[PDB]
Amino acid sequence: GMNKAYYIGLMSGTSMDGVDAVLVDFAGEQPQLIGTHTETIPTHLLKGLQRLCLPGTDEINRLGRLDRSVGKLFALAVNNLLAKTKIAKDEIIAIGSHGQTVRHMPNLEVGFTLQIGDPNTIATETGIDVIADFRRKDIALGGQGAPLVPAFHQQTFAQVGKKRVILNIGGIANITYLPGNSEEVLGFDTGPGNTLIDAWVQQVKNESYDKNGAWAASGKTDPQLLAQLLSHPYFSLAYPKSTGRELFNQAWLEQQLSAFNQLNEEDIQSTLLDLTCHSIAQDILKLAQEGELFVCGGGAFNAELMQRLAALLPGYRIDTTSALGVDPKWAEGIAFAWLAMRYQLGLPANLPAVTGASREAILGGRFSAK
Ligand SMILES: [Cl-]
Ligand SMILES: [Cl-]
Ligand SMILES: [Cl-]
Repeated sequence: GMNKAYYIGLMSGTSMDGVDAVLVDFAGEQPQLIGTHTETIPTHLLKGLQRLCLPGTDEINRLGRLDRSVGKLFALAVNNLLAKTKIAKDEIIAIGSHGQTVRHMPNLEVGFTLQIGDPNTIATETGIDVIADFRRKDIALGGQGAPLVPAFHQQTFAQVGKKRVILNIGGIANITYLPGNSEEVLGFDTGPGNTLIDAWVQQVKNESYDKNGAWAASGKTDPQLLAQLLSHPYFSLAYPKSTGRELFNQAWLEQQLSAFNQLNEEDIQSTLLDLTCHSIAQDILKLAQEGELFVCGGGAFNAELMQRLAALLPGYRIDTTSALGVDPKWAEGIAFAWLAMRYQLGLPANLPAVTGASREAILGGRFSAK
């Protein structure tokens, strides 16, 4: 557009909430969010994606097929975003697509990360160039491949004179530390965000999530369970660190609970919420005892989580990223649009102090719509 610099960002989280699609203008000083869209993952594709953890079921062939399917769903998400915003595909510079994570294993001897959602398919079915596959360059340089939001967070949320934490509560929670001086930006996965509280409410209540943490609020934390969960070696690891689904998952949880079979389900729920809150708070208080905390992702909307976090961080002012003018629901999609913009402009996006990569590098691959 006319002094517009339109990018699309596409993110499909590990929690299966859908493909989030954002149309962002980066021509100005702050990102301007133009339009948003969530594309529902159809249940046949949801089941396929779940099967990728079922051994002896032709998982590689299934991966290749679903990579195509996810690509088609990401393109549909783009096209539905264009139908609601009514901006021509030709006005879009590039799509920044995270894809959908299937494996994240940065700490194997030979480290790797695996996102599907074929960027050739997205480019073909949208008519817009695609920048995708952002994590693998960071891994190639010895990094965790994650989090990648911190450089975006520094540019968008940092305030000279203020120590800020940006906390994204997805399946896994990650913090960005923005010290508010010459000092380096930090960031890492603290541990579980919503992944375990979601798994437990799905198991017991067959709801997809615990709305506003109200079920957690009805229960009482078991201190023995909490202490045991918090003793996982992951929480004692130094940053840079990230984790996917290999540590905090249903199988792990079920084995953790195999002495607490007679606990009330709502007490387990409360305890799992506290695992998230306490692991996050502990990490934040190691960076600074006082500051400003800005929350984004699904957990920003959980009022029980937010007040528990408030009680744990009395020296913090606590808000969602809304206070900094960025919708908590859309923050992560915007970051991926920003990642495409960085590529477009030939600029690096990872940070060595964040991921452990040996240097800042240009992230992603470009797939032509032509
Ligand atoms: Cl399938
Ligand atoms: Cl086709
Ligand atoms: Cl990230």
